[PDB]
This record gives sequence, C-alpha cells and structure tokens, in this order.
Amino acid sequence: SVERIYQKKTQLEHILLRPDTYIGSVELVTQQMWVYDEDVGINYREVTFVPGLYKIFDEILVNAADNKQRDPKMSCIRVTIDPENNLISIWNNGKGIPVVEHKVEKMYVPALIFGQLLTSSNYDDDEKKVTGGRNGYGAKLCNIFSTKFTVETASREYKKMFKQTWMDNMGRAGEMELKPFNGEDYTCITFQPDLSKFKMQSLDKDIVALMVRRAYDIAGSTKDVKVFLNGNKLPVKGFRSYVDMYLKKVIHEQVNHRWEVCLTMSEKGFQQISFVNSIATSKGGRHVDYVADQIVTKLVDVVKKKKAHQVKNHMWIFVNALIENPTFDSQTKENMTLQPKSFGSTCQLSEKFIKAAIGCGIVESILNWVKFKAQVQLN
Amino acid sequence: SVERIYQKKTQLEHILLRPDTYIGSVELVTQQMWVYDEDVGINYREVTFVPGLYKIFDEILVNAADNKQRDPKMSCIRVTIDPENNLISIWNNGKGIPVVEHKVEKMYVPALIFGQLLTSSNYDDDEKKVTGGRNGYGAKLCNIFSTKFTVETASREYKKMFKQTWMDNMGRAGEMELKPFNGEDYTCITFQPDLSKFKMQSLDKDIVALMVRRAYDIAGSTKDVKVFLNGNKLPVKGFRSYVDMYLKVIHEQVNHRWEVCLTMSEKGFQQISFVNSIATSKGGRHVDYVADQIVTKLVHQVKNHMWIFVNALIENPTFDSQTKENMTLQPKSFGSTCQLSEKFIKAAIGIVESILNWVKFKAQVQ
Ligand SMILES: Nc1ncnc2c1ncn2[C@@H]1O[C@H](COP(=O)(O)OP(=O)(O)O)[C@@H](O)[C@H]1O
Ligand SMILES: Nc1ncnc2c1ncn2[C@@H]1O[C@H](COP(=O)(O)OP(=O)(O)O)[C@@H](O)[C@H]1O
Ligand SMILES: [Mg+2]
Ligand SMILES: [Mg+2]
Repeated sequence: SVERIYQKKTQLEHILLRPDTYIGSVELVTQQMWVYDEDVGINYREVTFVPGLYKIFDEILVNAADNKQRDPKMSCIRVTIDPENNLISIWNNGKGIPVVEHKVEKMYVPALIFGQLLTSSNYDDDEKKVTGGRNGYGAKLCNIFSTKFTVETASREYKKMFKQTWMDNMGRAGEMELKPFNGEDYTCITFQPDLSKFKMQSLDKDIVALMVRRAYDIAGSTKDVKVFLNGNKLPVKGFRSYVDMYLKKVIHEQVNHRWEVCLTMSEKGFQQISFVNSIATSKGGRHVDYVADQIVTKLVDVVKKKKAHQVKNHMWIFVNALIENPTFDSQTKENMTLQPKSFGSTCQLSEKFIKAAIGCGIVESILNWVKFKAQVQLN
Repeated sequence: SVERIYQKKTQLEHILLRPDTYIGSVELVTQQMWVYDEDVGINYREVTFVPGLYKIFDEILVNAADNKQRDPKMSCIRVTIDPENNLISIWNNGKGIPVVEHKVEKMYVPALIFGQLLTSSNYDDDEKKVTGGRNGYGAKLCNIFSTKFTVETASREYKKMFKQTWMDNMGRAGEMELKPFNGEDYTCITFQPDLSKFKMQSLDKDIVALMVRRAYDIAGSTKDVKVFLNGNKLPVKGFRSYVDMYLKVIHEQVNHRWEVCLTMSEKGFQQISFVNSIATSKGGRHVDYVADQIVTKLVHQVKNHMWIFVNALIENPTFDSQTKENMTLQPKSFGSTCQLSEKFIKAAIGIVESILNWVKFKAQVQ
C-alpha cells in the first residue's frame, strides 16, 4: 500500500510515462507554418501534427549535421522517408563513430551513445562547440519512441563496421554485428516511429511535409553539404538559394564563418526565418533580435532625417547562425534564449549591407505611408 | 581518449550540468508581470529574476497545495521567506508523509521521495488525480539546487516524526532523526537555495515579490486553506477575493472544479489562470475553453476586450515546458466540463459595443 502509493521509476519507464517532458506534446497541434508540399513546394499554411514526432525525427537529422563540425570533410546527407513502410533513414558521410569498446562503460561506443541514456560527446563545455547537440538525450529519445531503431556506422580508423537494432521502445536489442571495413566512413540511422505513442495511423501528408522541409533547411543551413531526399539531390546550394525558394528585392551578406543574413521587405508584419546550429528556431530568439535590431536602428535614423517597431514590421529577415552552447525555452527549441555576449562571435553587418538595406524599398514605404497619414482628414 | 570524448553522466550530474532542461533558465530574465510589492501590493511591472530560482520555490509550494487533494481536512499553509538568512520554509497541515520503511526501496518514505530522483505518488494515471504533481522531480530539484535542504514530517498514523537534512546539492545527507509522535500532522520543508548556481548575491526585492505573489495565488486557488506569510494571515478568502486584488466584474463558481471571473480589458486580451494551483501565466487550453465559449456567444476583436480569470482543476495536466506557464491538455481529457450558466452569459452581455464599429461610419477624405 505504501509501496503501491509511493513509487520509483527507472529513467526509461519515466520517459514513456511522461513523454512531454522530454519530447514535447504527444498530442496533435494545429498551427500555421512553412512546409514543403509535394508538387507545390515551399508554402505557408495551417498544419496539424504531433510535436513529439517531429522532434524525434529532428534529433537524428540534426545529429547528422552536427557531424559536419566534428569533421569538415563531410559532404553529404541522405534522407529517406517511406510512409507506407513507416520507415525513415538518415545517412551521412564524414568520420564514423569509433567502432571500439569503451573501456569505462564496457560496451562498443555506438551501442553506448544510441542505447544508453545520458551519453554524449558534448558534455565538456570547455571545448566551446557549435553543435545542436548538448544534452545526450536526442538519439535515445528517437529510439525510445520507435518500434524498431537500427544504428549502422563504419570507421576506417578502427577498421570496423558496427550494426545493431533496438526494438520495442528500446526495451530490447538484437545482437551486435561487427565486420571488417576500409571504405569511406558513413553513419546511417534507420527507424520506424511508434505511431501508437503519438495516436497516429501513418506518416500523413502534414508531418511528411514538415520533415521534407527540414531536409531543405539542412541543405540551406549547412556548409558544402549536398542533401538527398529519398533519392534526389535537393536543388539547394547554400543559404542564399535556400532563401530564394521562399521568394519568387533581396539583400545578402555572409558576415563571417558563423553568420549569414538575408533581408527583404515584408507586407505581413515582421517575419523571420532562422537557424541556430541547423536547428529551426521558428519562434526566433536573441540571435534574430541581435541582427534585426542592428538593422532597425540604422534605418530609423535615416527615417528621422526625413517609428522603431514600425520599421521592424516592414522586415522579412533570414538568419543562419552558429552559436556556442545554445539554450532554448523548451524542448521543441523554437526559441533560442542565449544572450549575445555568450554567442562566441559577433555579427556586425557591413556598411555596404546597411546601405543596400536603406534602399531595398522600405524607408520609402514608411515615408509614403507617413506623408499619407498627414494628408488624411477624418469626417 | 575515446573515454574522454564519449561520456556517460549520472542523473544527478546531468541535472547540475544541464539545469535549464529541468528548471528552466538559470540566467536573469527581464519581463513584465504581476508581483506583490511590500507596501504597494499587487502590481504589474518590469521584473528581473532567475526562472530556475522561482521554479524550485514553486515546486515546494505546489506540493503543499497538492496535499489538500490527498487530505481535504488540510486547512492551512505557512510560508516563511527570510532574505538575510537565505532561508525559506513551507509548512502545511493535514496528513503527514508515512514515517515508515518502504519495503521495495529499503528506506523511509520521506527520505525516498525527497532524496531520490523519479519518485512520486502520482505515477498511477488510473487514479485520475488533480494535483500539480506528476513527474516526481520537483522536490528533488529544490534539493539539488539548495546548499541545505531539510525535510520534517509527522505522522500520527505511524506514531512517528521524521527529520533529515541534505546538503551540497543533494550530494550528502545528515543522519535521519526519528522520534515518537502523537500530535496533529504537519510537513515542513526548509531550504537555503544555492544562489551561486543562479549567480545571485541574495534574495532581492524582485524575486521576493514574485514569491510573495505566489503565496497569494495559493490563497486564491485552493479551497478552505488559510495561508500565512511570515506569520501573517493573507486576507484572501477564495478566488473572487483574489481576483478583487487585481481590480481596486462578473463571477461564477461553475462547479467544484471550475471558477471564472470576467471583466473588460482596454489593453487587449488578458488572462490570469491556474491549473491545480500552478500559475499558467501564458494560458492554455483551459483558458481557451472558457474564453471561446464566452466569445462565441457574443460575435478576436471581442476576445481582445476580455480580461478573464480562471481557476481550474484538471486531471493529469500537460505543459509546453518546465516553467509550466502554458497548459496543453485538450478539453476532452479534462475530467470535467465548464458550461457557463445563462445568468453569467447574460451578465456578460453587460463589452458589447457595436459602438466602435458604428462610429466606424467614418469618411477618410484628403
Ligand atoms: N550521425 C552521427 N555521426 C556521428 N556521431 C553521432 C551521430 N549521431 C549521433 N552521434 C554521436 O552520438 C551522440 C548522440 O547523442 P545525442 O543523444 O544526439 O546527444 P547530443 O545531445 O550529444 O547530440 C552525440 O553526442 C554524437 O557524438
Ligand atoms: N507537503 C507534502 N505533504 C505530503 N506529501 C508530500 C508533500 N510534498 C511532497 N510530498 C510527496 O513527495 C512527492 C514529492 O515529489 P515531487 O518531487 O514534488 O513530485 P510530484 O509532486 O510530481 O509527485 C509527492 O508525490 C508526494 O507524495
Ligand atoms: Mg543530438
Ligand atoms: Mg511536486
């Protein structure tokens, strides 16, 4: 009775019992957002989907992009989505995971970091890294919310390939397969999400449209990384070309190795599209405020010569950023809360960018509008 | 090298290493919100505070309120805030925690549920409870982020009193003290928050003003519970009187689980709400459920004239984040409904100002 009332849970039990604490809502939500629809392409519409499901997909995708930082020679990511077989796989090149036994934990590294909770190569903050990874949960969460989860990685350096399958919400695992290897390194994560945990029958149009858009995001946000979807190379060559998809006048600057900015006029209020370490910061954050307010200030002062949030409300801004040890207001990670002083870099836009921005069709809209309101009489 | 690169953490290490995942930001934020200032009382202003520090306080306060559901005879909560001694204590009456050894976990229950992670009496969802407690973290998180954390609880039923102190971020514990007991049951949690973890020198005005407001919220959101702050009874007798403090209005206690107040807003849509005594500052489906019901009867422009206050008891509530400012459970799974009476609805009809739309018989001319 005392023993029935007061309980202790294992870590694994707890995640399944309280999923929203780890992956966010396991219920449907409906909201407006950009997705990539088949035949139509990038568009803004109402979408109904489960955040938790999006999240576990996003964890594996971001992990692939994280590997770019670990190994700049990485050049490709391949994504496969198969609704009929309820099957998703995410492949990447560049250095594989060390296929070797961990001397402290007494298991092979891949099995450790995909099969045991609280495991990461990003737990040392002294190293100052710009990965999306930070907590050591992501890959495990995908595993816990999958009926089958397969890890395959190949390490030339250790001359071996590792392959292992987990099943039933990481409740059991198949035998670990090792083989000799000396090819080019790859990692492939293949999983079948547990749709009953998300109250879904299949990977419907909406969730797929989101997942597909993330592939495009990765193509846009990473450097010198080709992205394939299913089989086809995505026609996105860097951030500029990514931004072009959203448009049918645009100002651009690659400020430095960690910041890239595009700006155009908005007629629907302040808009932002942004990324931090290849994470989609859909609700913005201090990184967007940092760049935007810098532009706002300069444009307000030009307007003063002949109003602040009003200037900002005419802006559509696109930001790709690499931030050290980023922080977010929730799981979901839609809003990045780290202060600019801790970013690890600055982003001072060039005078050329600012000058082009003063043109751009913007200070003009505001001035015409303000001249107009002076002409209006209410009768 | 492999072993230095790829690391595994204990649960405890992880919480201290990645606190914001468990308690929210351990950095200052600045935002506008309602607080209770000394001499001035309830007011809306800019506030600078650390959310994580607010949370650990909140966890212990909500736990005290949760005990009401466990024991309806509970009548009192006493809160003590002492900035100088960096000392907070939260006392409640009603049934104490069973002072007895847990047969499976092989320790006394109070030590188990305040000293071990992932421990709760709210893990059975068949029981359909309306507590704020759900995850079995809260009390531990307060302990983990305190230099000293003391649990004292007294159970007539088991004829014993338990007392134990943890120290250094739950890194060590003192000896457990047991004594015979036959008085009236109480539980008192007394802690000193680890201010260095929150980069603070003391419990300043702002955080104290937040904490004090929560005391008032509890007085407002719980039923037949007197609340004391530093020895003074708070003058809040139920939700209506709580709402009045904001307004120096139409009301309905719809049922045992829903209470609603509505007035006009001139500042856009405003909401003040609670789910199981948790402060849902950013709202949720519970506020949408009540509000949209009102809106529909009179029709976003309507909604933007509303200032609504909602106190709800929800079964197994769910939230965006760890700050629990936004409650996400869908109305089908609430465990109750909240159909406002025709009287309320009628009193609500005295916002309707077709007056602005009418007067929008304007002519823009040059
Ligand atoms: N595609 C990949 N390539 C190389 N390493 C990977 C890949 N995916 C995951 N990892 C490694 O395994 C860990 C995955 O853990 P994850 O749970 O995603 O934690 P993190 O918060 O570190 O990203 C990482 O720390 C990383 O070292
Ligand atoms: N004031 C109290 N009176 C009685 N029991 C308490 C009190 N505070 C905490 N508890 C018990 O200890 C547990 C506290 O754990 P907590 O960490 O707050 O998780 P949760 O509240 O989610 O159950 C509760 O489940 C409850 O059984
Ligand atoms: Mg990761
Ligand atoms: Mg609690």
